[PDB]
Amino acid sequence: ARTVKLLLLGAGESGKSTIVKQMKIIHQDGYSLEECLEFIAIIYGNTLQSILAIVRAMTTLNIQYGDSARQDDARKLMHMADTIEEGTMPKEMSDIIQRLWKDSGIQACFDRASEYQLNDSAGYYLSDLERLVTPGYVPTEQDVLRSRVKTTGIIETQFSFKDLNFRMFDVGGQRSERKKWIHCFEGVTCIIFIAALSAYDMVLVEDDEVNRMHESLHLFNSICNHRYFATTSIVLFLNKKDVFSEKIKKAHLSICFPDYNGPNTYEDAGNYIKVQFLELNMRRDVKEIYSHMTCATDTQNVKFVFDAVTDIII
Ligand SMILES: Nc1nc2c(ncn2[C@@H]2O[C@H](COP(=O)(O)OP(=O)(O)O)[C@@H](O)[C@H]2O)c(=O)[nH]1
Ligand SMILES: [Mg+2]
Repeated sequence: ARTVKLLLLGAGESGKSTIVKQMKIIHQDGYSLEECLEFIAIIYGNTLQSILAIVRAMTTLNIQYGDSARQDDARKLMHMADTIEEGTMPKEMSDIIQRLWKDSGIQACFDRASEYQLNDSAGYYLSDLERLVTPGYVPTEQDVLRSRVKTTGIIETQFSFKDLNFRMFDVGGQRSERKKWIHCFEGVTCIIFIAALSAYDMVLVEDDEVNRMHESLHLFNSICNHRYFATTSIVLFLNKKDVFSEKIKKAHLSICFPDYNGPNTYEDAGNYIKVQFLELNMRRDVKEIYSHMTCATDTQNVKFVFDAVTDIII
């Protein structure tokens, strides 16, 4: 059969690894019991880092607890975080986290997550902590999809679909991904560029002067117009449409694009962002780039979108 080398490109946290997990669920055979048990430590670490970030932001943003009794809980939490074996979640810690999560001050801070770059799965895990710490708990595929682990190795995802043999690789532009650049850009059949729609109101951890969507736009410009990819199929995934639909109700898109004069609705603000990316294609009138609004954690959405990508490839 024909071999298809497909690259998933995009800024950190855009959704590359999530699409890779979806390929395993959709085109391979999901996760076995033992593979799900693997994710418990990762999920606990993810959960602890999420609450610690919200707690530190209480100080940074100067928000006070709805209940002063929480201040001691926060202190004990920080202390335990330095004491527990990494990846564990003892009863005392989970009890403290649940009390903090319920606090109105903590919730006011959670609502201001954009201001401190909180990972998107924070609310997912934290609002369902009791299920995660029940003796007998086995991560569901959605739990696994929502997780984030630091993978230093090169992971090739191979699967057959529509009589094509896919060899898929997820690659970032950050320096730690350099070993992948030695060969990842050779003989690429298709590039799926992923950009988080919800990145529009966020700045970088280091450069508070640099907007994340602008960084993604900058990378797309570099890739899209590179001579290596003049005839490569390129598809744009405007990811995190679910987070975006909520964000759009509170932060105006003009925060990112001063020229934006629209009503800030999911559809119009979404199309405006799509245009900002697609207009960068200087090969546009010659080489067309399709785009899809995606929710990488939604298996049905990813299944449909990847099917369209495959028909494009064919
Ligand atoms: N709500 C929501 N979360 C998402 C979506 N796509 C990815 N995530 C989560 O966002 C985080 C960053 O995604 P990840 O795939 O690790 O990004 P990467 O650095 O590009 O590989 C993970 O915790 C994902 O579960 C999405 O469409 N919606
Ligand atoms: Mg990743």
